[PDB]
Amino acid sequence: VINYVEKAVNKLTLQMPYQLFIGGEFVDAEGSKTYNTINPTDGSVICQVSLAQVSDVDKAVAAAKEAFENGLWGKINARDRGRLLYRLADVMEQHQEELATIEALDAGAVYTLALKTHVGMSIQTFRYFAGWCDKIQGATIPINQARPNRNLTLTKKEPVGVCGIVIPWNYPLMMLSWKTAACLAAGNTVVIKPAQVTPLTALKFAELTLKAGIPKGVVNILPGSGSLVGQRLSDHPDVRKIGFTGSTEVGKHIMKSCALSNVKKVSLALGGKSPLIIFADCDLNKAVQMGMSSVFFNKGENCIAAGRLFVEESIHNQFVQKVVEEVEKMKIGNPLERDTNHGPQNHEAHLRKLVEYCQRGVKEGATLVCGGNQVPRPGFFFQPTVFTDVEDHMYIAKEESFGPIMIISRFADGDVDAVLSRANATEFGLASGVFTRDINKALYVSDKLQAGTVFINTYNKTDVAAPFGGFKQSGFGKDLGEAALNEYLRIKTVTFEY
Amino acid sequence: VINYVEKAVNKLTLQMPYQLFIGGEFVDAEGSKTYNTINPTDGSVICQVSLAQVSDVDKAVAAAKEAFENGLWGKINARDRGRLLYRLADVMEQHQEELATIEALDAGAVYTLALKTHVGMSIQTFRYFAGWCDKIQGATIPINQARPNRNLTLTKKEPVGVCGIVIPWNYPLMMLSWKTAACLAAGNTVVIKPAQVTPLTALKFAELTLKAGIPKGVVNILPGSGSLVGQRLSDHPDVRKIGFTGSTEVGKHIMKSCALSNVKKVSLALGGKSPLIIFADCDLNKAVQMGMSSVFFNKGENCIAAGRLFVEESIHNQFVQKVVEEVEKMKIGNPLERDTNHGPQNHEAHLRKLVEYCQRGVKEGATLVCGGNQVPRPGFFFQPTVFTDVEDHMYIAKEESFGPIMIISRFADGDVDAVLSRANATEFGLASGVFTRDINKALYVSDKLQAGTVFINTYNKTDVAAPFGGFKQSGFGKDLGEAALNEYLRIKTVTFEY
Amino acid sequence: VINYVEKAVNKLTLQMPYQLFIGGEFVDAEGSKTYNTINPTDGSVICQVSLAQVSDVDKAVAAAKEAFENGLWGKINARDRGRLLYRLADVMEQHQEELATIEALDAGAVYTLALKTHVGMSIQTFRYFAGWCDKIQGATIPINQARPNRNLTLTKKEPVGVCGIVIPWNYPLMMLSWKTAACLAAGNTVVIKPAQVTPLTALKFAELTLKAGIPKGVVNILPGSGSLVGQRLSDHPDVRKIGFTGSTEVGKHIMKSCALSNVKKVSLALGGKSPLIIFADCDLNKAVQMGMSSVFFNKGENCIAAGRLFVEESIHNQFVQKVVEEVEKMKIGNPLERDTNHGPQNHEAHLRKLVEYCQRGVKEGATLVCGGNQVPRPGFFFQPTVFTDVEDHMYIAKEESFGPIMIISRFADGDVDAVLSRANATEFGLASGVFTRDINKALYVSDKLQAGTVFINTYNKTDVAAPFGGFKQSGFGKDLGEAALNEYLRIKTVTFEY
Amino acid sequence: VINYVEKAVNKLTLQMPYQLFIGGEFVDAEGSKTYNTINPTDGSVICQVSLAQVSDVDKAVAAAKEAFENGLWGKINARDRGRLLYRLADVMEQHQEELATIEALDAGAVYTLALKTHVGMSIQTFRYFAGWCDKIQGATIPINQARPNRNLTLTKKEPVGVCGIVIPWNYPLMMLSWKTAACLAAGNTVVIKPAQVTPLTALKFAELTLKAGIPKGVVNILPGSGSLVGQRLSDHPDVRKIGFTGSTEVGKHIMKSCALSNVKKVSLALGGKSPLIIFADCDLNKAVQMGMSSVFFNKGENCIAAGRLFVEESIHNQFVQKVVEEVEKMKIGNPLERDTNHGPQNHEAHLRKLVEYCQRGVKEGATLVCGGNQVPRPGFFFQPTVFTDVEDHMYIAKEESFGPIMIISRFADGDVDAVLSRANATEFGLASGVFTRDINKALYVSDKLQAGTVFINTYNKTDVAAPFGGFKQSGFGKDLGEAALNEYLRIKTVTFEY
Ligand SMILES: NC(=O)c1ccc[n+]([C@@H]2O[C@H](COP(=O)([O-])OP(=O)(O)OC[C@H]3O[C@@H](n4cnc5c(N)ncnc54)[C@H](OP(=O)(O)O)[C@@H]3O)[C@@H](O)[C@H]2O)c1
Repeated sequence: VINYVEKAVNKLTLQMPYQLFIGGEFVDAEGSKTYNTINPTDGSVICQVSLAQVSDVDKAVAAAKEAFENGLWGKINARDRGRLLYRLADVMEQHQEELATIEALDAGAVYTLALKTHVGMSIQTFRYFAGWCDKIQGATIPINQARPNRNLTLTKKEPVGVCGIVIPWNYPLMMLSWKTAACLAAGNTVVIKPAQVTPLTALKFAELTLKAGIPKGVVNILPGSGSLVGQRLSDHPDVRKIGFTGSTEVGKHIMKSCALSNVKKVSLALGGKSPLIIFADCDLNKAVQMGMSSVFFNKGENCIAAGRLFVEESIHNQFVQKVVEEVEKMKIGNPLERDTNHGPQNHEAHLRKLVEYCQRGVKEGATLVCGGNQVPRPGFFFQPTVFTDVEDHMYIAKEESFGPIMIISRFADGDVDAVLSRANATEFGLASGVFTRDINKALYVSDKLQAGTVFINTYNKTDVAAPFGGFKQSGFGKDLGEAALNEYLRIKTVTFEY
Repeated sequence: VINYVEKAVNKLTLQMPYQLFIGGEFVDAEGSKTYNTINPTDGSVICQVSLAQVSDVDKAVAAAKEAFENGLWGKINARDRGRLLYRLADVMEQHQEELATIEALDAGAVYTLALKTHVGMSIQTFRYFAGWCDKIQGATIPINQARPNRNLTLTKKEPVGVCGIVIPWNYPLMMLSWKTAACLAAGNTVVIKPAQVTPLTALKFAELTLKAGIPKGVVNILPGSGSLVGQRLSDHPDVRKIGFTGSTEVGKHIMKSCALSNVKKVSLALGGKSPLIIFADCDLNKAVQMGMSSVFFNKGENCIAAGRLFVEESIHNQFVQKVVEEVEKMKIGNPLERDTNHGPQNHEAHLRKLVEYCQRGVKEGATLVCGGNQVPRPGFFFQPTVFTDVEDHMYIAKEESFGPIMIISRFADGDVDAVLSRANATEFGLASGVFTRDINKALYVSDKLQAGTVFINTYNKTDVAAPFGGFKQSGFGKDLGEAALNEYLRIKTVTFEY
Repeated sequence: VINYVEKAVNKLTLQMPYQLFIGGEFVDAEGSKTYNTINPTDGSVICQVSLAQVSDVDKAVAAAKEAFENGLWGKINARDRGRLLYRLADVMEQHQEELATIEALDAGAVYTLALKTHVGMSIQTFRYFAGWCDKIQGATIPINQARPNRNLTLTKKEPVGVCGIVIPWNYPLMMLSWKTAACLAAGNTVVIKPAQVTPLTALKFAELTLKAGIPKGVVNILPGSGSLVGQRLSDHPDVRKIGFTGSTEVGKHIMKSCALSNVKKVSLALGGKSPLIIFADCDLNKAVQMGMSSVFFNKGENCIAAGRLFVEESIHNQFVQKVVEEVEKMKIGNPLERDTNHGPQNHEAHLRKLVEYCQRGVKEGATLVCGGNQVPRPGFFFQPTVFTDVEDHMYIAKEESFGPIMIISRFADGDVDAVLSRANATEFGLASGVFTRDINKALYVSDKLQAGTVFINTYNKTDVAAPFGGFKQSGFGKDLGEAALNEYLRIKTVTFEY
Repeated sequence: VINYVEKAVNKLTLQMPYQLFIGGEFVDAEGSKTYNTINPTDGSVICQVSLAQVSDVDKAVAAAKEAFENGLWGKINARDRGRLLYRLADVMEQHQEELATIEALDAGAVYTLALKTHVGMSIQTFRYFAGWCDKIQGATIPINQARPNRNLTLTKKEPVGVCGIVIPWNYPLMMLSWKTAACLAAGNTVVIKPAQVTPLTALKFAELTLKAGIPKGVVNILPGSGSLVGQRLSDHPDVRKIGFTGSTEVGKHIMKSCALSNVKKVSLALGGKSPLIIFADCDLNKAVQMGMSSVFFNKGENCIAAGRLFVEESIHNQFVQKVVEEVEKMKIGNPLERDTNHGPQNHEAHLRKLVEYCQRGVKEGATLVCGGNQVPRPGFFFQPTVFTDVEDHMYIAKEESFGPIMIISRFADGDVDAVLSRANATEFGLASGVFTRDINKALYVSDKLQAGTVFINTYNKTDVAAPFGGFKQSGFGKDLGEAALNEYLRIKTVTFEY
């Protein structure tokens, strides 16, 4: 029997595994080491969670290797691999309320949003990639013939093997799902390291793989520290690919580690400072609604969040007035209250960074219009914040807050190339957006923006079929869409003479 | 007017540029520094070549950046970019004898081979990729609609920008062409670092880009050292991708440097220890001819060379006997002489390694059947070598010679999985081959071999349309074929709401 | 509430609808006209089925048009269309025993085969194409730019609209599923005409679309005659595409009718006379098993059945002896009995044709080795038959039997091109096969065979992912695979200047 | 030595073949039959041209069949087929002034336009498709495995064989080139029937195939009548595919003939009545320029010409005034004169139809604003024409003029869905257009338009890389782009068990 932490909450009795998941079983870490996971709504300890050690990483990688090389997963038809992944999505759907509640408790995700996005999109991801399994195809190629003989050349798409995936804490289940679905659909096996601060939905997910009948060792989950677990995964001689999502600085380190061990493949989904350009010829009330969402969605803990808004001079003051009006209407509180719009920040150290970020913004001369502070109440709540009079040289015009902080600059009426230059003057390149009713401006701006995703007259519109990844120091490689599969496949060329 | 080293040779008058090529002009390096390039047929100095410095790398990158951002290359139609690359191929064709002669002098490539392969395949590479320019396409994707509104999602394929490419010395022009053609077809601009020991066809190529009308700064060429030029390219904040071909150990360093600077993209085409499995049921005389070619082609300086031959017990002794007869018929000599079929090794340091390699082979207990030594004559000639009684634990069963050394092991009659296990017991995974008349065996073996390319009843059958790249510590990414374009493109997702 | 014909059989209760299915309801035909459907196991009447009239065709097309233009099917996300088709496959699976039993009663399909193939592959088909819905993608194309302006060109894949599909009787549910799954996945609506002699699984399928929640009018089913119902579908001005499977002569008429009405798109999956070439170097015992399967599978009522076997002279006599021995072992009888492996022919007129076919074979001088007659028991059973000494000019060498009749010719030892000529001497080109252990022969023969499918060392190996269709007078267009979708999609090119 | 009609015009000496082109030679038709080709600028006879008979069609098809089955074209590498097609494009470019002059004499094409489009796009078409030859690729497919055995399934793309193509007279060389280039790139051989009235560029093209070294019999050209030559091509037992461009009514007959003979594949590029919707929020002066182009380009002999303009009420009168001002500036004259804007109609019978068309427009009650008449000068010139107050029930609202007649209707301010319904109320669906600055309207309207091509803020923007084809009674199949290749290829599925 699996040991659970039991909790009666949100009309449910949650049953939460808290141990490492290796080779299809929940097990204590070496020396039974544990750590505390903290509820951000009140700062209380949810439970103790196993703290993976090096020997545990080695056990997990060994179980993944055996599952890949000798287990059922490497033998079944691609179509049957698809069936299992569809079934996993069904099991996740059957537990969707429980998963969303766990995400509310562990990450501070507003429950209504967690149902639809954190969990709903996770389900869509497994279903989408389940469909790809038997539709991954190689080629036959019309090469030059070695006359008087003949040649046939074909390519085969094959799995890469044992993969390690390292996940951040902002959407714990969803970020896990994005990478894991594509990885498994391609026929690989995996060791997953969730962010230390948010292990619980990953562990519940591990249990669901058992209910779905995923063969033992195909999925292994190791809560613990990046500097220990993530490091060993990146160094391991039997891991052939790392999928990493997190900060640019840690990304650099991970890629270095892959290089120095066995030149394992790596994908890097790193930070952003994404610009949103709002022209005077946009629908203004819609621009305010979408502009607010671009910043405040999931309490700003959103890698594609608009980190600068450029607003055309003639509409700037009305835009800011409408924003302040809307911001005052936002309900801050417990993620389980059904009218909550704004939940708490994910953990204490992040809240403190946001406090300092805003002090720095004021110190360097930006205008704090509203917010800027921790909300006085238990837990780790931060006020929705608006800065104006932001200039291009400022720290807050360059650095990603990863919090609910709207950072506004004017641009001159009738200018286009000049605002584009400013929007592109970052080493990041993850996302961007443009609001305008003018088809010509919309198309030109989307061409010129140096970012992996461009939203036109919307924001935060990701989709499991639409590839997602950054340019420049936001990294490389895609999650989602057909393109995600390529990170997890290798191509073998086979050439016959006959 | 360009400064040339003039040489009357092979019934031609060679005109060889010898300077750095930056922003469409031939220039001396900082401080007029130079180094000598050596003719491997007699060990003499061909000429002095400019020795690129750090300031020269920065100039080249700046010229590439300007050509990309502001020059004609970034403005013209993809179709017209194609026309220029085709014209480049035509200019190379018009200079084919001259290019093949330069490759004979600089790399010791046998002239008849250089004409057909080194140069002939380079021409095919530019023509093939010229065809791809206006056929690189993105997608429109059926995402979920934000009802009552509608959504359109498309992807755009865009160039990555300024690329650095670092090339080895075994097929100087061909290896340059593989990477450069795909890079340029994708709309990028490039800084190329040829191997220090083989700069001359690259510099002549640079002049041919002028004749073809390639805009200034699109192609820049920096002869010099890897530890200086290559390092600065991998470190440079304006370079966005490195394409690297060379040793696994240098590959590890390159990738690390990419990580620590600006997480530039990297492709790695590294070493191999490729197995060739010869079954008793093959066509024996053909297996001898193709087995010969798998080792001795281009004096063994061939990344896909068979590094181990596994021969079935019942035909082993007859195979070895027939190989020896054919080895004895090989004419060793000056690459410009028409009856030469074995030219000299590329440079002195490589010759020294081959000598040491065979010393270690004999020391550890392998049977040296013939060769193993430098040929007594001027230059850097190495006697075609055959080892038998090679056991799996031996150094020469594990390490890549990159020379004309056939390394033969036996396997028991009727065994298949046992010989596959041995063939796959390497950290490399570049190429492999199987000779057999049995359809079932050929298909099963090609499935089970852990290599990026599998040859069936042939060897060394590369084609510009067929992708080429390794698994495991042989690296990642493809040269050739449609797949090669992906390394040099980025995908932007554009999502509208309307 | 739906009216059923109820029957207790095969350890279940069959509930069979027997009326037309139009706009989501079961309804009598005009004038309450009906016809009898006949059980081929005993010659008895299963039940009366509604006989669709021209006015019923018009009602069905109108319901399909309305469902497409104004109903939910034309409004929902592609992903949600996928969900509904996956639910339909689930519902089919829940009713798999019932469906397979109906197929045994209506078509004479051996129940164990029907469960695995007739029904099992139908379920796979819906699941395969359900996965395609949100993976059907258009392109973005790098066209020449009208400088100083810019251009964006994309393609959109759109449904064709109302489709008519006309099905033969050999695999009633399976043939329906092949076409219907691809058609619906592409977002079309459909009017289906099952063969008059086999309406029952189509009508049960109709009921299952209600259980799955497929919107009204998306699927319409019209049992009746081709000369009436099929004709009107091909003539109808609101039908935009016809998918036809059947004889070559009816296909000609269908295509003509499409031309003369509104140039509706058409696919034709027509007859075949498929050659199987068996070389002396094959595995003989396996060649007998697979050779028998190529002819006798599904009592020979199989469009891809091998219609001629060419057997190398040196193994001919031993092959024929072994076939005769295995034929004697076949259990002919009631398709619901578990030991049965040869069921009755589909209907009486077909049995009569087979009797006449074999009489003609004997008259023209072929050696009847075994079979040739009706089996002396109730229903329409025909003996598994073997002819030898078949010459190229013979009627039975040219005409498709569509029954369990093995038609054997010799070819000289060592001939390859000579037998290929004879194998290709037909205006048909549906399938073909070759048995040999020789890799060079297999690859060469598969190149040279003029047929849409070539099996190598197997036969009857169809798969929902592998496209299926003929060449020459076997028609054009594919069922199955990604390729099938193109028959049911139209491409809209959209070009912007900005 | 080829017989020519020599003519000194346009500062060149034209050398025009005038005979049938069969199996690499120019030959007289049976009984030395001829007909006159007429210059539309003055009505004079240019020369006598061979008049192909049935026996001549049989000779051409035989030559094409021999070239495909036994000639060099079926033996060479795909890459070398590409080389020949690129050489063909080069030869066409070397003769571009001569070809453009012939097109001016034969078709009345304004010379400056013929250089850029009639000939310029023809050259681009051959270069584009030349690049496809070695990039046409099949697939490897992950089918279910027949355990304990394994399966490999691949597809091969193969040529269809002998094709017949039937061309109209509006862009004689360009229409020939569209179809011929894709057909030959796919590896087929061809018999071409140019429109009887415009045979000369086709015959000159034939001679250029000799200069380019295209093997004899690969291209055969038969000037003559459709009811004889075209009919026999559609009926021929050795022809496997017909590519037809022309009227809907002849298309119907063509498809019927394909049906009744050997179910040869057919593509149909038929008529159009393409709508152009102009919103009040467009750029008006640009809308006038592009609106005029949409009608008057190539004297209106343009299958995608806007056959109706719907103009928003508030801008209608100003739009009409501006069009009138600009029409008065058009220079009507000899197509060889550099100042000519508007050349003569293609032939006399077509001119007479246009006169009758405009009489009927006035009779039925539309307002004739300008033009409507034959210009008073020699040859077959027609005045650029503008109708307003066109109602939906009028003949000129339904029928394709195929001449320079702008047919304008109003729609109410704000009335998007209503104008769409009117624009879609046709059985044609070839092209369409929308002018608006509003991104929402542009995207919504392009979704809703029932046409194969939608232009947004432009018109007549075709490109060799963008597929072109209609919906509904405008036919099916694409010319141009990757999609065109599928009409000229067949897919063979090869499935191994091992
Ligand atoms: N290539 C493939 O995928 C494939 C698969 C299965 C079978 N087949 C071929 O099908 C043939 C066996 O079936 P069959 O001989 O019974 O075929 P068939 O006579 O051509 O009938 C096929 C269907 O067409 C209908 N039909 C007849 N006349 C029509 C008309 N004028 N307009 C529209 N529809 C009309 C028939 O209706 P009724 O019910 O009234 O007869 C039946 O539903 C064999 O040659 C076999 O190879 C091919």
